[PDB]
Amino acid sequence: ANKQDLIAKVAEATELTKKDSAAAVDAVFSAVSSYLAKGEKVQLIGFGNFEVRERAARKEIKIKASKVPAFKAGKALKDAVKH
Amino acid sequence: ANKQDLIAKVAEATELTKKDSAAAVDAVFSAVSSYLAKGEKVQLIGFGNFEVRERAARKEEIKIKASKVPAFKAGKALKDAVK
Repeated sequence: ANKQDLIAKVAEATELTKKDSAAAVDAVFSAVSSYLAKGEKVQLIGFGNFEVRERAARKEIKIKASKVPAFKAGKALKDAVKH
Repeated sequence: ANKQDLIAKVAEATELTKKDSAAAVDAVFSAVSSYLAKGEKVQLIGFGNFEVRERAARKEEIKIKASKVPAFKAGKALKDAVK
């Protein structure tokens, strides 16, 4: 699925217009991105948590340190996917 | 930041009332969960991809079956935003 498919599902679920649904989807992921870029934790009860984690440089090949925007799924999501 | 903060961002960014914004945010994450539960990837350009990955099977000898788990792979825009 893609963003436009998500938008269509949101519209169908809420009966909001596709136009409002699209603005809402874009605002959600813009907001998560911005909070992560500010180095905040994003906790979404019933879904999971986004947080930037540091990955150390590794060592012929050398990988530099990185800041990885990472996701930890909640139990509700892990359960649904596994079943 | 948490779900309530995202809802505030949605209402601020969109035409939507606070109650409609909350419905919209919940519908977004319910939709993502519904796709992953079905085993379908969710690709969001300019944010990242939600995927379903294998958990390794492991080891009277006994085998714990391989499982499916949710995963997130940040996109280039998000990674650059964080770094």
